[PDB]
Amino acid sequence: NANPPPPETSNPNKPKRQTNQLQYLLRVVLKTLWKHQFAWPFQQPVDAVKLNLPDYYKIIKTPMDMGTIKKRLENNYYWNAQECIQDFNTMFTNCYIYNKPGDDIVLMAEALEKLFLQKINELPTE
Ligand SMILES: CNC(=O)c1cccc(-c2ccc3c(c2)N(C(=O)c2ccco2)C[C@H](C)N3C(C)=O)c1
Repeated sequence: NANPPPPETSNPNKPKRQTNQLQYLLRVVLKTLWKHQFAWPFQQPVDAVKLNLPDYYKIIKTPMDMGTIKKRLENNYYWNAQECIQDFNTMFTNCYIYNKPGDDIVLMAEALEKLFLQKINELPTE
C-alpha cells in the first residue's frame, strides 16, 4: 500500500491576495506552532510506509500536516483564512481519529491545538 501523494500546495490558476489574516496565519500562528517541541511529527505527511501503518490511509481520507499548511500559505493557495484554520483542525482531528486516546502523540496534538487556539484568538478582523 503506497502512500498517497501529499495534498496540493500550489495552483497558478487560483487567484492570489494578501490579507492581514493570512499574513498572521503564516507569521504568527504557523511559525509559533512549527517551533514547538511537539511539532516534529506534524511537519510533514504521515509516512505510513516507513511507520508500517497500512491502515492509516484506509482510516484517514483527508490527510493534512503543517508542512503542507506552510506551503499553502507561502504559495497563496488559500483565499479565505478559514481554509487554513480548517486545515489545522483537520490535522489535529486526524491525529485523534487514528491514534489511541492517551497515546503520547495524542497529548502532543492536544497541546499543539491549545496553542493554536491561543494564537487564533488574536487573529485580525476580516
Ligand atoms: C522526519 N521524520 C519524522 O519527523 C518522524 C519520524 C518518526 C516518526 C514520525 C511520526 C509521524 C507521525 C505520527 C507518528 C510518528 N506517530 C507516533 O505514534 C508518534 C509517537 C510519538 C511521536 O509520534 C504515529 C502517528 C500515525 N503519527 C501521527 C502524526 O499521528 C515522524
